[PDB]
Amino acid sequence: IDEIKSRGYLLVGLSADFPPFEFVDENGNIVGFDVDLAKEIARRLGVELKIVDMTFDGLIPSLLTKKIDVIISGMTITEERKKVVAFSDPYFDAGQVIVVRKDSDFRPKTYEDLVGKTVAVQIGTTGDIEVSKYDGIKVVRFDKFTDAFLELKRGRADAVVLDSATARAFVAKNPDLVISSGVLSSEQYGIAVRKEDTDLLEFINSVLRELK
Ligand SMILES: NC(=[NH2+])NCCC[C@H](N)C(=O)O
Repeated sequence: IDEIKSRGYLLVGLSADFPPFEFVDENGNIVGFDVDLAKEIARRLGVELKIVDMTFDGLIPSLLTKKIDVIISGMTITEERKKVVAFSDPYFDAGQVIVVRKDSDFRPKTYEDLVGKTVAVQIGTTGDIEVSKYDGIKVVRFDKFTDAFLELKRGRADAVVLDSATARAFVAKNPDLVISSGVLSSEQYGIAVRKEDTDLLEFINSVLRELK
């Protein structure tokens, strides 16, 4: 709080490849739900918003080393992450789905249908964590969902595992892709802050409570 207020700018870490929460528009702005949340936290602090964009798997370590104040980046509240960092009250529900090529005959519905397929994930996500739990799935890991889909679209992967909302976002803009599966997990995004910064966390929950 008072390091942020001193410096006049709240540093947000995210990965701008995840509509409709964080993505790059036609003008090269990071826009969408998570950015608006950030704007409304910064606005309430009287500081300005500095968006730091980086790969997803860079967020926790960035935050643990003070390069950022918060992670607002469609980040699922996991017990495993809850061990190193602290989370806000939940701000959105989502779950893993499987996106395939609408061409293909292949319509997986469960993770077991992906066994002996090549599956594209974003390193360090809950999709990555979860497909990695089934043997036989040949998991190929990408820094960016952009390149995970590119590769599906080429033919070099049989599917992409990611959150429901973003899947819908990516599918709306690639009519050669379809979501084959229903929702395969039950996740809730939170806003990640260091465990010491409890007066920041409480502020975020006050703002979060005030928006809803
Ligand atoms: N680039 C992103 N914003 N990815 C969101 C990650 C998806 C999921 N909520 C997770 O925490 O692993």
